[PDB]
Amino acid sequence: PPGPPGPPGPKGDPGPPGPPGPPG
Amino acid sequence: PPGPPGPPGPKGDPGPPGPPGPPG
Amino acid sequence: PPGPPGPPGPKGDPGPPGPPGPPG
Repeated sequence: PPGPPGPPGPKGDPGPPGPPGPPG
Repeated sequence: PPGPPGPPGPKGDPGPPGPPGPPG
Repeated sequence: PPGPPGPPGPKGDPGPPGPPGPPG
């Protein structure tokens, strides 16, 4: 029989920078 | 006999966008 | 003989939240 599925892959990168702060 | 575990899975998605920046 | 290697593992988890955006 084929072996078990391998381990979970590496977690993704940190997400994009957030939006600019609100306008004064 | 059973085969060995498969390779590591693919890489994950980028994380969520970050928070809005500080007020000016 | 031992069977074929298993499939690739699950896709990795999403990364963490990104950093704060620029000052408003």
